[PDB]
Amino acid sequence: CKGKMQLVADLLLLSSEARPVLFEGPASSGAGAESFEQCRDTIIARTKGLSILTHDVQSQLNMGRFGEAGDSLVELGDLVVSLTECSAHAAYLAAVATPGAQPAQPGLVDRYRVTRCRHEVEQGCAVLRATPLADMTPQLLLEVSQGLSRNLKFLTDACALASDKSRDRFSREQFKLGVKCMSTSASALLACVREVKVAPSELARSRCALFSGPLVQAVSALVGFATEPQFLGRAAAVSAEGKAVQTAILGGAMSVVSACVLLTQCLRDLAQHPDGGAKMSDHRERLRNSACAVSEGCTLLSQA
Amino acid sequence: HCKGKMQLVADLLLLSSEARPVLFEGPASSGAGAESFEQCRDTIIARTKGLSILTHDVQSQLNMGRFGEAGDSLVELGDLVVSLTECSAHAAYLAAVATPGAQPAQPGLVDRYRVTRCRHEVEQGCAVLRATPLADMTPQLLLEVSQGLSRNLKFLTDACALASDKSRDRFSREQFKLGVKCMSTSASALLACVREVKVAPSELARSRCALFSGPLVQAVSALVGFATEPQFLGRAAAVSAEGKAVQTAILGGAMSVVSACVLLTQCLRDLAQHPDGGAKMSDHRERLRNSACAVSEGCTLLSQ
Repeated sequence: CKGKMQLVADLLLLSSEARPVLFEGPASSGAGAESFEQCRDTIIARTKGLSILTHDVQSQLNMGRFGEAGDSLVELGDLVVSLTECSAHAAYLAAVATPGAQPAQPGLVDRYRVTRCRHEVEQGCAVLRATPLADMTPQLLLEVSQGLSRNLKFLTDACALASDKSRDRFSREQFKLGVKCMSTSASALLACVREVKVAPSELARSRCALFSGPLVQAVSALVGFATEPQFLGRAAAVSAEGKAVQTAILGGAMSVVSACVLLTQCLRDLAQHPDGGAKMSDHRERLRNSACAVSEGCTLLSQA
Repeated sequence: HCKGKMQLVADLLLLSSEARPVLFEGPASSGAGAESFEQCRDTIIARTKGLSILTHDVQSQLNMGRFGEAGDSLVELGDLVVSLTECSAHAAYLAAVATPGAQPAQPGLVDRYRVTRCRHEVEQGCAVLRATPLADMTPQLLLEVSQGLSRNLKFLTDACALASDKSRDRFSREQFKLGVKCMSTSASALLACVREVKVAPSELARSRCALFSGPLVQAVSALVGFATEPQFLGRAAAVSAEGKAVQTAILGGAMSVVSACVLLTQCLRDLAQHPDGGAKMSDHRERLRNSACAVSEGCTLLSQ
C-alpha cells in the first residue's frame, strides 16, 4: 500500500517532466484566450497552492500517512502542470507584447495538446498491456477506459475543427477518414475492456492487448497527418528583447519544475526505509528549492 | 530491365508457392469448398499437364532470351502450382476421411488457411507500399496493390460477417462486427492516401501512405487473431493410422512437386545474370526432371 506511493512519485514525475516540451523551442500561445495579467495571477495562485501542497505532502509522509501523501503528490503534479502551461503562455504573451512582434499563427490543430493525447492513449494501452489479470480490477479498467474516452473526445473535436479549417479536398476528407478509423478502433478495444471486466480471463486480457495496436496506430497516423508541415502554421516573429523576456520566464518555470522533480524523487527516496531515513535533509532541501524556484518565477513575471 | 522484371516474379512466385505449404504441415482438414475426390484428382491431372507445358514454355522462353514471356509463364506456373497444392491437400483430406473409422473435421467460424493467406497478403501489400521509392510508385503498381488489398479485405469482411452470424456468443458476435468496421475504415483511410500519391506524387504523400499502413495491418491482425481463438477453431478430422498414412503419401507427393518447382524457380533465377556465359544450364534442366518425377509421385499416391 506504500507501493501505491512509489507509483505516484513516478507517473507524476513523468507527467511533469513531459510538460517541458513547452520550455524548449519557439514561441507560441500555450493556451486558449487569456491575457498576461490574469495568467500571472493564475501562476501566483499555483505557487500558493504549491507551498501548501509541499508542506502537506511533507508532513503527511513524516506522519506515515502514505495514502494521503500520494493524492497530495497527484495534486502537486497537476498543479505544476498547470503552472508550466500558464508560464509558457505568459512567456508568449510577454514576447509578442514587445514592439516589433508579429503574433503566432495557429495550425489546424494544437500540436502540444494532440501530442499529449497521443502520449496518454499510448500510456493507457500500455497500462492495459502490462497489468496482470487479478490486478485488472473493475475500477482500473474503468479509469483506463475513461482516460481513453477523454483523449479520443479531444482528438475527435480537434480533427473536426481541422477538417473544417482545411481548404484542400484530400486533407478535408483524410481528417474524417482518420477520425472514423480512430473511433472504430476505440470501440473495438473498449468492448474488450468491458469483457475482461465482466468476464476476466487470460484470453480476454490478451485480447485487450490484441486490440490495442489498431487504436495506437490509428491515433498515431491521425496525429502524424495532422502535424504535417503545411498544417503547422507559424511561430511568432519577435525581436531579441521578446525572446529574452520569454527565456527568463521559461527559465523560472523550469526552475520550479526541476525543483519539484527533485522533491518527488526525494519523496520516493524515503519510501523504502522511512523509520531509518538516513536521508532526512535531502527531503527538506527541496521545499527550499521549490520555494526559491517559485521566487525566481515570480521575479521574472513582475519585471518583464 | 526486362530480365530485371524477372527477378521479381521468380521470387514472389517462390514465396507465393512456398507459403501455400501451410496445407502440407499439420492435421487433416478440408482444404476446399464442396468437391469430391475423383473430380479433385482430375483437376490435379489437368494441373500437372499444364505444369509440363509451362515448364517447357518458361524453359525455352528463357533460353531464347524472351524474358517478358518467361515472367508471365512463371506467374501462371505459380498460380497453377498453388491450385495443385490446394487440390492435393483437399484430396488428402477426402482420402483420409474415406477411411473406415474416420470422423470428419468440423469447421471453425472462419477458414483458417484463407484468412491466414489474406493477412499475409495485406501485410505484403502494405510492405510494398512502404518499401517502394517514389516514381517507382507507378500508376499501375498502386492500382495493383489497391485491388489486391481490396480483394483480401472483401474476403475478410465476408468471412467475418459469416463468423458473426455463426457465433453463439454475444460478445464474439459483436466483436466480429466491430473488428470489421475497424478494418474497413482503416482500409478506406489508406486507399485515399494511395489515390493521392497516385494523382499528386511526392515524398510527403508516400510517407503518408506508409503512415496510414499501420492501422490496417493492426486491424487485420487483430481481427484475424481474434477469429482464430482456440474456441472458434472447430476440430480437425479424427482418423486411424492408415488414413493418416494415406494423407501423408499425397501430401508428400504434392510437396515433392512444390519443392521441385521452387528449385526450378531458383534455377531460372540463377541464369538471369550471365546467360551468355552460364555453365549451369544443367541445374536448370534438372528441375524439369525433378518436377516431372514429382508429378509422377503425386499421381502415383493418388491412385490408391
